[PDB]
Order: sequence, then structure tokens, then C-alpha cells
Amino acid sequence: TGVLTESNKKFLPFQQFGRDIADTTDAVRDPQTLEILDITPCSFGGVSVITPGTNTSNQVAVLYQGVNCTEVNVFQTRAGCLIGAEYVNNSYECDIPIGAGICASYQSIIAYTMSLGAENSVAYSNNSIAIPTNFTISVTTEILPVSMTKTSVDCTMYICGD
Amino acid sequence: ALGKLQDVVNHNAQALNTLVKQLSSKFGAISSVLNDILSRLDPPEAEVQIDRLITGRLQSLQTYVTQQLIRAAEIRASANLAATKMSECVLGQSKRVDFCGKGYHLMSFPQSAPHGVVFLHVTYVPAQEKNFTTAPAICHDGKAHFPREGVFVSNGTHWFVTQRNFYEPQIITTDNTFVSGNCDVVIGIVNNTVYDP
Amino acid sequence: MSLGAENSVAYSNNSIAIPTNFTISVTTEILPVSMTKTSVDCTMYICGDSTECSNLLLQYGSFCTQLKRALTGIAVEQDKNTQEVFAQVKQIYKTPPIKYFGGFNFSQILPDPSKPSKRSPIEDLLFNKVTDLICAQKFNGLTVLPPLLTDEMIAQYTSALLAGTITSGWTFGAGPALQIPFPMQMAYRFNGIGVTQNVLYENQKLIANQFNSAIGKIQDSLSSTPSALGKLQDVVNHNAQALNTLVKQLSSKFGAISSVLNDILSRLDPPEAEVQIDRLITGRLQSLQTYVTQQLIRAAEIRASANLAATKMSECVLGQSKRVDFCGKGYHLMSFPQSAPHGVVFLHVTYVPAQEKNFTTAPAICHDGKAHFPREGVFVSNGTHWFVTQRNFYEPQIITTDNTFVSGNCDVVIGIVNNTVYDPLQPELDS
Ligand SMILES: *[C@@H]1O[C@H](CO)[C@@H](O[C@@H]2O[C@H](CO)[C@@H](O)[C@H](O)[C@H]2NC(C)=O)[C@H](O)[C@H]1NC(C)=O
Ligand SMILES: *[C@@H]1O[C@H](CO)[C@@H](O[C@@H]2O[C@H](CO)[C@@H](O)[C@H](O)[C@H]2NC(C)=O)[C@H](O)[C@H]1NC(C)=O
Ligand SMILES: *[C@@H]1O[C@H](CO)[C@@H](O[C@@H]2O[C@H](CO)[C@@H](O)[C@H](O)[C@H]2NC(C)=O)[C@H](O)[C@H]1NC(C)=O
Ligand SMILES: *[C@@H]1O[C@H](CO)[C@@H](O[C@@H]2O[C@H](CO)[C@@H](O)[C@H](O)[C@H]2NC(C)=O)[C@H](O)[C@H]1NC(C)=O
Ligand SMILES: *[C@@H]1O[C@H](CO)[C@@H](O[C@@H]2O[C@H](CO)[C@@H](O)[C@H](O)[C@H]2NC(C)=O)[C@H](O)[C@H]1NC(C)=O
Ligand SMILES: *[C@@H]1O[C@H](CO)[C@@H](O[C@@H]2O[C@H](CO)[C@@H](O)[C@H](O)[C@H]2NC(C)=O)[C@H](O)[C@H]1NC(C)=O
Ligand SMILES: *[C@@H]1O[C@H](CO)[C@@H](O[C@@H]2O[C@H](CO)[C@@H](O)[C@H](O)[C@H]2NC(C)=O)[C@H](O)[C@H]1NC(C)=O
Ligand SMILES: *[C@@H]1O[C@H](CO)[C@@H](O[C@@H]2O[C@H](CO)[C@@H](O)[C@H](O)[C@H]2NC(C)=O)[C@H](O)[C@H]1NC(C)=O
Ligand SMILES: *[C@@H]1O[C@H](CO)[C@@H](O[C@@H]2O[C@H](CO)[C@@H](O)[C@H](O)[C@H]2NC(C)=O)[C@H](O)[C@H]1NC(C)=O
Ligand SMILES: *[C@@H]1O[C@H](CO)[C@@H](O)[C@H](O)[C@H]1NC(C)=O
Ligand SMILES: *[C@@H]1O[C@H](CO)[C@@H](O)[C@H](O)[C@H]1NC(C)=O
Ligand SMILES: *[C@@H]1O[C@H](CO)[C@@H](O)[C@H](O)[C@H]1NC(C)=O
Repeated sequence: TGVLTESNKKFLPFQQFGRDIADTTDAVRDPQTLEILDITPCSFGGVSVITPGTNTSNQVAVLYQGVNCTEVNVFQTRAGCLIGAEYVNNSYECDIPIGAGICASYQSIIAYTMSLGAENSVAYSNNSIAIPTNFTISVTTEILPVSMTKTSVDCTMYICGD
Repeated sequence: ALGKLQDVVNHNAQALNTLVKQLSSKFGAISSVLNDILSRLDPPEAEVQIDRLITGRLQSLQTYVTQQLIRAAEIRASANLAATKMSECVLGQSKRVDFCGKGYHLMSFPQSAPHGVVFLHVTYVPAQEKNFTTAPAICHDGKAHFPREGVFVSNGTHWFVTQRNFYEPQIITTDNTFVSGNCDVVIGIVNNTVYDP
Repeated sequence: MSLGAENSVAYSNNSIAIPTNFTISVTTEILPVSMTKTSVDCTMYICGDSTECSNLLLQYGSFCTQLKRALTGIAVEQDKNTQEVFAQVKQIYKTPPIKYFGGFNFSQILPDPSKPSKRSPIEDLLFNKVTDLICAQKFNGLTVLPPLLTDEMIAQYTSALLAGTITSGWTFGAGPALQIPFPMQMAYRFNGIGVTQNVLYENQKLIANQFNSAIGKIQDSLSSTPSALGKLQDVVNHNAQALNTLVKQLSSKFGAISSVLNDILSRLDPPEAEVQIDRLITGRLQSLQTYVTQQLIRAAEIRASANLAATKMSECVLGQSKRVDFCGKGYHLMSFPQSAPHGVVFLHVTYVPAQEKNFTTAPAICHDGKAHFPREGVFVSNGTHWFVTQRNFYEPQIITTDNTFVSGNCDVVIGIVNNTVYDPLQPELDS
């Protein structure tokens, strides 16, 4: 199953079919008329559903991965076509990752380019220094997994039972 | 907050559930129940059906063991990191940056958690910074004076020497400065008096 | 093979070697951070458009769900690895408009305004030097997923880290960014490795020239060597190779009459077609499981490398590290992060001692029946006179009460030599 586009490839007279580097057909010669056609498979995409928690809302957005918007609140991203989210020029922290610098959040569902950080310009000069005059004692949490559940499998009973 | 430990627990349960789920798979055989296969067929074809079930179940079990081994390696690496943190953050003060909390590390406290450890990192964070005019050295009597442990700061009219991480201005003296060379070599040296005790 | 050039160290009980000069050495460390994110449609890959094949595939159970879940875990893991290595500052720092840092030149590592990508010349070189197969891989139901952080944003994070380190030293890592002049920052780093501030200040122009020359050499070395960026390219190669192998596996009969499902359906009745499709499904499923297993092992290796890269970014770039060989060869001074495709390159600026000279050494000096020990240095003799100098640079100073401390009598100490110890107070009271 494929689209048959015009081909610029010059086949030798014996050759009938054409193959990719990976041994998949990319070209063919028509039997009725001796012309070369570029066989290209029909478009496919990975449908991804972007949703907030169900209790908060039931609105969803659909991302078609790798599919241009013209071949399927519609916005075009490098990741694919995003339908059901409205692009906002504002930048916020990432809530739901879409990819290619695009993130989604619920406020309706909006898509935006995520802000890396707040912008700070340090006042560097040849002869000025900044000295702390006070301190904060900060306690922070680090959570590390140490062990897993210990599992034993009876191979004979699992495969065969009694 | 405790997502990582729960995730590990979730994976183990999920893996077992998947393995249990695999028992309900025909694997290309007439039935997924061995007892039905024995009850319904003669041994020459029952052997073939049992073989199909055995190969599918064995493949499932091998897949489960392979994922378990990869997860075991990941957990072992995490445990080794946790042991390193326990030795270096709890049993000692660490000069490594960001190893034992954000900021300058002071001490750490271990807390047990299911399948895990939680480290409470007590760190010192500088705050309320103030601008000062600074110089590399002080020129007094044709000699260059450098801070032994601090930095030279000026509030606009007077020069003092203070510790780098806290503002504590002190009079510039021979006690807290050392003399190396003449003033001319140093770039940016400023002229100020150096007190003698 | 020869292990090494042969050197015999001239050990003697009373001789020490003291460096009289230094070399500022910049070295490159290349670390992989992330891999290509791959997603596989299990049904499309194994069966394509065949309904009968999908129906037979359903009998095997949740294998497809397991493979998709594992790939999804790897895909999120790569983004997490990139966040851990690069997103370590919540403030995007910027360099001052006047790029004067006491004679230190950072043009090669700072972002270039002229370039549209806003990357440094070193970063641009790194991107250039790391590079219908893709179409076929896409056509077989395998999809490459874009990285969550784009290359420009990763470059922006590296720029923020560079701006923070250059303008603020190590303060920004541990808290608010506190401005410090770059020569004073370099002097602090010199103090960290045990060399006094005066050595940096007196030789500031020489140190700046050495650093600039080293940075230029680093750019030339990366540009002129094919195998400098081998590790990142290898990772890219493995991912492409794995996909190619998986695509190649579709052309395998796997013990069946044909490798084409459509031919099997067209030529055979369903009782034997089911057997042939089963053979194809089991072979393709085994191939897919094998691919996922290698991907998981590689993901673990890349995760370990990313954890190491994050540790280097925290300890070498955001701080000065006393760990030996962790942040370059030599005594570590500072480090600079540069973005690279699927990777980070660390420019480690280190202090290497050079032009060492022999001196006669003693553990202690005996004066007035008392043993004097150096507070911070070592006792050296040039043949006739005794001086005390810092261990890592030769700076002879007169032995005085100020730089020595008295513990015990001379007799207990072994190897003690007799020399005068000057008193600062003696001229003052005398005059
Ligand atoms: C130290 O002084 C500098 C300049 O004298 C201060 O930097 C200014 O900060 C304000 C407030 O954020 C900005 O609006 C200016 O644009 C900054 N100037 C420059 C040249 O960057 C800095 O805030 C002072 N530091 C402290 C702790 O007061
Ligand atoms: C340093 O910061 C501490 C807080 O971190 C300041 O303590 C506060 O002082 C104000 C006014 O004196 C009180 O209203 C607060 O209740 C205090 N907070 C705490 C936690 O004690 C302290 O005054 C600051 N010191 C300087 C010199 O600025
Ligand atoms: C810089 O700090 C010094 C020391 O604190 C200041 O000198 C003192 O200033 C106070 C108030 O102006 C006077 O009462 C003292 O008599 C001063 N001491 C001496 C020894 O003169 C100085 O004023 C500060 N400069 C600025 C611009 O704030
Ligand atoms: C720091 O002090 C030195 C010596 O007191 C100053 O050097 C003198 O400068 C004046 C005016 O430029 C000359 O007339 C003298 O001949 C200089 N003497 C010597 C020994 O060089 C120097 O100018 C001072 N620097 C500052 C910034 O005030
Ligand atoms: C310090 O002195 C020792 C010995 O006085 C020197 O070691 C000699 O080095 C030369 C040249 O490499 C060799 O031919 C000798 O055999 C070495 N002698 C011994 C006893 O090992 C050493 O080179 C001197 N250090 C410096 C920096 O010149
Ligand atoms: C320390 O080494 C530096 C070079 O690493 C020396 O600087 C060189 O000095 C010579 C003669 O003065 C010049 O011809 C070179 O061009 C200098 N090189 C550089 C890179 O500036 C310096 O002289 C040495 N110092 C000592 C005390 O040995
Ligand atoms: C910093 O280094 C850069 C390059 O490392 C210097 O730029 C060079 O400037 C010279 C003189 O104008 C040109 O001939 C070169 O073509 C420049 N190189 C590049 C790569 O553009 C720069 O002058 C140095 N100094 C400062 C203050 O930026
Ligand atoms: C060891 O170092 C001392 C001090 O640098 C040298 O003593 C000086 O030597 C020079 C040249 O011989 C004389 O002009 C000075 O007057 C000496 N100073 C004193 C205080 O005597 C000494 O010569 C060096 N010894 C050797 C063997 O090089
Ligand atoms: C170091 O100095 C001490 C004290 O001046 C020396 O001890 C003296 O040695 C002489 C000759 O052996 C004796 O006549 C004195 O009676 C000793 N005095 C004491 C208090 O013991 C010692 O010999 C010197 N050591 C060296 C290696 O020169
Ligand atoms: C077949 O028919 C087409 C259409 O009439 C003609 O153009 C062509 O020359 C014929 N012969 C071959 C060998 O294709
Ligand atoms: C000091 O800094 C300013 C801007 O930061 C610069 O214009 C000036 O040239 C610097 N001074 C010297 C002596 O380089
Ligand atoms: C000093 O070293 C030499 C050989 O290096 C050795 O023979 C001698 O015994 C040593 N001196 C003492 C007092 O042990």
C-alpha cells in the first residue's frame, strides 16, 4: 500500500523494481508504460493524548507525532501536529512535555515554549565585589531507592502447574 | 515527594502482574489451560500443544528475569550512591558541590523509608549580599599587602579586610596581611594605610 | 608494547624538588548524556496491514505493552538525563557587555552574536564534527522522538553556566550569584590548590596569555582530530545500527517459506498460513525483544554516563574540586561546559607545576635549643642559606618566628639542622 509519486531515478532497461539501503522498496517501473514511479508509504503517526487529571477536567489534546498538520486550535510543532491546544506567546515552566521545547499546561489547555529560568544579569565590573551579610540555614530532602522487592519464581509450577 | 520509591514498588508489582497475565495467553495453542489440553487430546498432539504453551511461558519468564536483572543493576547503582552519601554527607562534612544538598554543606541526617533512604541535608546559604569596592592588594610603604584569609573591601571611603563568605569588616593590619614584593608589579593595587599593632 | 618512558626519581633523605614555574593546561573531557529517543509500534512492526497477523499476535498477550512501556521509560529517561546534566541553574545568567576579564579571553567559549544558532565557536565546531535509511525506518513503524530540550536551549543553559562561573566564580552554584573580579576569582582558585594570591597577581599577564593559548590549542586540537569526538558519534552510530538491524530483521524468513506476509496469505490456506505467520511473528517478536533489551542496557550505560556528567558539572564547573583526576590532569582550577550533540564537553583548566629545581631540605630548624617547623611551607637550602617556601611554587623567604612554630627541643626530632631564626621584634626594641 503506497502513494505513487513521479520519480527522477533513471532505471536501467532490465531493472523493474527499486530498493532502499535497508532493502525496502522505494521505486517501481510501471509495466503498461515504461515510466519510473517513487513508491512512498501512506502517512502514519503516533497518536498521543495530552490530558490533565480527570477530576480537574475532561478536556484533552491530541498530538500526531511526525505528521504535518495539513495531512491529518491546530498548531504545528516539530514533534508533530497538536490539536486542541492554543499556542500562547508567554513562557512558563514545563507541566506536560510535548517535546522540541514545547510544553502543555491546563489553565483550556495551552501550549507554550518553556522558560528555562528567570533572567538575571550579574553586575560584573573590574573592581566591585558582593559580600554576604547574612545566611539562611537550608534543609533539603534527597530520596534514594536502596532495595527492591525480593521475588522467587517456581519455574516448574509457573510453566506447568500440577 | 516520595514518587521514586513508590515507582520502584509499582514496577515490581506491575512486572509480577504482567507475568501472571501471561498465564492467560494461548501462545498459538487451542487453549491456555493445560488441564483442558490433557482432558481433550491424545498425547501425540497434546505434547505439541503443551510445547507451544511451554515455549510461550518460558519466553515470558526469561523476559521478566531480564528486566529484573536490569532493574537490579539500577537499584544497586542507586544503593551504592546512597552508601556513598551516607559515608560522605552523614558521617563527614563534604566539600563536593551539590553532592549533599544545594549550598555549602554543613551536615546531613539519615531517615529510613520503605525501600529507601531520605537524606536531610543541612546547608549554609549566603543571603543579603552587599556591594563593595574591591582591590587585589594594598600598597603601604612601597610594599604590597595581600589578605591572609580574606578579601579587601571598601564601603566608599575606608578600606577593610573581611572573610569571603560573611561580611565582617576588620582594620587592615600586619597580622591579617602578608607582604610579597613592591606595589608596581600588581595590577589594580590601591593606596591605603596598613596599621601596625 | 612499551608501557612507558623510563624515569628514575632521584630520592634521597635530605633532597626535595620545588617547582619554579607553572603551565595553565586546558584539557577536554567528552561525556555522552542522552541517546536517540525511539518508539516502536509493536503491531505495525510485526504485522503491518494484515488483520490475520494481528489476530494471531493477540494470542501472545502483553508483550507489545511491555516493549512500548520499556521504550517509553527510556525516552523519558533521556530527557531526565539532559535536565540533570544541564538544568542545574534556575537563573539564566548573562555576561556583561564589555568582555574584559583582566586579560582573560573567553571568545571561543562564549556565545557568538554573529551566528544565528547563538553557539560558541567551540560548540559550533562540536556540532559540525558530530553527525533513505531514515525513511525506511520510519516506514516500518519505528519513530524517532524529538528531544524535549532543543539544542538552542541546551546552548542557553551552557551560556548561563559559563556566565555564572566567569562573573561569579563558585558563588552562584551555592546560592545567589555574587559578583567578583575574575583575577580575584583566579586568585581564590590558586589559594584552593595551595598557591598564594601574590603568585597569581604578579604573573597575571603570563597566566592570561597561557590560558588564551591553551584555549586556542584546544580548538585546533578538536578541529584537527577525527577521533576526538568518537564517543558521541559511537552512541549515535549504535542507535542507527540497532534500528537498521531491526529493519533488516523484517527480511528474515525465520524458518518460513517467505518473509512477506502478503505472499503467505495469497499462496496458502489459513491452517498453514497461521503456522507460517506464527513463525514470522515469533522471529520478529524475538528480534524486537532483543532490540529492546540492548536498548535498556545502553540506556543504563548512558544513565551512568549522564550521572557522571552531572557530578562533573556540579563539582568541576560550579565549584573547585580537590579530587585528583576528576576534573582534568593536574591541580584543578576551574571548568567550562560546552554543549555537544547528545553530550557535554568539559574544558578543564588546571595548574601544572613546571621547571622544578633541587633543594636541600630539613624537617625542622634548631634555634636556641628549640625546634621550629614551617606553618605552611617547607624548609629549603640553595647550598649555603636556609629559607622557607610554599610547597607548590618556589618563593624563598627568610625563616622567622612569624612563619614557623616551636614544638619541643631539637634533640627529639631526627634530621634537624642548625640555622638562625630571625625575630621581627628584635630591630624594633633595639632601635
Ligand atoms: C551592585 O550594583 C549594581 C550596579 O551598581 C546593581 O546592579 C543593578 O541592579 C538593578 C536592580 O536589579 C538593575 O536594575 C540594574 O540594571 C543593575 N545594573 C547593572 C549595571 O547590572 C546590583 O544590584 C548591586 N548589588 C546589590 C547587592 O545591591
Ligand atoms: C539576618 O536574617 C535573619 C533572618 O534570617 C534576621 O532575623 C530576623 O530579624 C527580624 C528583625 O530583626 C525579625 O523580625 C525576624 O523575626 C528575624 N527572623 C528570625 C528567623 O529570627 C536578622 O535580623 C538578619 N540580620 C541582619 C544583620 O540583617
Ligand atoms: C565606612 O565605614 C567606616 C567604619 O564604620 C565609617 O567610618 C565611621 O563612620 C561613622 C558614621 O559616619 C562615624 O561616626 C565614625 O566616626 C567613622 N569612623 C572613623 C574612624 O572615621 C565610614 O563613614 C564609612 N563610609 C561610608 C561612606 O559609609
Ligand atoms: C600611590 O602612592 C605612590 C607613592 O606614594 C604614588 O606615586 C607617586 O605619584 C606622584 C603623583 O603621580 C608622583 O609625583 C610621585 O613621584 C610618585 N612616587 C613614586 C615613588 O612613585 C602613586 O601615585 C599613588 N597612587 C595613587 C592611585 O594614588
Ligand atoms: C636533582 O639531582 C639529581 C641527582 O643529583 C638529578 O638526577 C639525575 O638526573 C640525571 C639526568 O636525568 C641522571 O643522568 C642522573 O643519573 C640522575 N641522578 C640520580 C642520582 O638519579 C636530578 O635531575 C636533579 N633535578 C633537577 C631538576 O635537575
Ligand atoms: C615561566 O614560564 C613562562 C612560559 O611558560 C616563561 O615566559 C617566557 O619567557 C621567555 C623569556 O622571558 C619568553 O621568550 C617567552 O615568550 C615567555 N613565554 C610566554 C608564554 O610568555 C617565564 O619566563 C618563566 N619564568 C621563569 C621564572 O622561569
Ligand atoms: C580574543 O580572542 C579572539 C580570538 O581568539 C580575538 O579575535 C581575533 O582578533 C584578531 C585581531 O582583530 C583577528 O585577526 C582574528 O581573526 C580574531 N579571531 C577570531 C576568531 O575572530 C580577540 O581579538 C581576542 N581579544 C578580545 C578582547 O576579544
Ligand atoms: C643562596 O641564596 C642567598 C640569598 O638569595 C644568596 O645570598 C646572596 O648572594 C648574592 C650573590 O652571591 C649576593 O649579592 C647577596 O649579597 C647575598 N645575600 C646575602 C644576605 O648574603 C646566596 O649566595 C645563595 N647561595 C648560592 C650557593 O647560590
Ligand atoms: C647544633 O647546635 C647545638 C648547640 O649549639 C650543638 O651542640 C653543641 O655541640 C658542640 C660541639 O659538638 C658542643 O661542644 C656543645 O657542648 C653542644 N651544645 C649543646 C647545648 O649540646 C650541635 O652540635 C649543633 N649541631 C650541628 C649539626 O651543628
Ligand atoms: C503497452 O501499452 C502502452 C499503452 O498503449 C504502450 O504505450 C506501450 O508501448 C505498450 N508496450 C509496452 C511494452 O509497454
Ligand atoms: C574596566 O571595565 C570597563 C567595563 O567593564 C572597561 O570599559 C574598561 O576598559 C576596564 N578597565 C581596564 C583598565 O581595562
Ligand atoms: C640516607 O640515605 C642513604 C641512602 O640514600 C643511606 O645509606 C643512609 O643510611 C641514610 N641516612 C641515615 C641516617 O639513615
